[PDB]
Amino acid sequence: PLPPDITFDSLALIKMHSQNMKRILEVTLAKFTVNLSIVTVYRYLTARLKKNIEAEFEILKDIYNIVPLLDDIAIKAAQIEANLIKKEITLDMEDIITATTAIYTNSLLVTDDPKRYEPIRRFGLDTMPLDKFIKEVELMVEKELI
Amino acid sequence: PLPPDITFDSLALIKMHSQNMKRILEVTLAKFTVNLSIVTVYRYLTARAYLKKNIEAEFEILKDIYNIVPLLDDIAIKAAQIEANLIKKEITLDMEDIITATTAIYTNSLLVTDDPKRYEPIRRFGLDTMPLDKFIKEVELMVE
Repeated sequence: PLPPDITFDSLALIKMHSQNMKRILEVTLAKFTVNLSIVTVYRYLTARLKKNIEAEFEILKDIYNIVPLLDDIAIKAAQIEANLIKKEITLDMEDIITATTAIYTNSLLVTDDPKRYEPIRRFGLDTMPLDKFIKEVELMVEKELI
Repeated sequence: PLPPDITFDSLALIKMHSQNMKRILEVTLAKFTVNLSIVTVYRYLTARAYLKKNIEAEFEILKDIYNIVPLLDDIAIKAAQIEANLIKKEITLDMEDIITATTAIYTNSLLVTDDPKRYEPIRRFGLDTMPLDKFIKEVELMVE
């Protein structure tokens, strides 16, 4: 079964807000606590040129638990990335902070590209492909109603 | 001269903590308020962690001498506002640069960097920068 706390990276969050995902997003918000790193929120607001920024942020802050780049997160992220650099791995800032925040909040990281975060698994990170997450949420709903 | 509030980006910070900059550092810490973005601190500590330093202890020191600025909601908002305005005109900078510059604007801090040119597109939003070499020269005068 899916845990209570989950999170998404920017790309997955963008998909969760697509028009054909409206019902699944509604169910997800009703059943889980979504803990988004402020960096994910930032990337969501930029990659997404269409609407209004400050207004969009208020909406996100109202439906999601936005997690700051807390001191403890900055420290752990530096430790994790330093360990990866030695192993010759290329993760950008957004990915490192997103994964570290997920570990800190004990949230399952839902993403379309779990493989990219694989090197962080040994540090306590748990991931799940977005497609599988969606199917599990669908199954949850079906069980509730049938 | 130099304003009351200043900040450094990652490379400038490294240099400010280097051995032959010890004198300049503490004259800076005594005369100005340095507002460092937590993003800059993260980059700095990543290098220190690679060198197997006790970054928890070093962070405590940074906290005691610098005003560490969180990636505040308002900073995230202003940064997104800036990046999308820049993207409108084929201009793109990495996240660290946008947040660092936005934080300097937010705290009314002069951004001291060894590469002022890459921040040029953000000056239109109110950012003021000063090359590191020039900052060092001015502090040296104060050192007397």
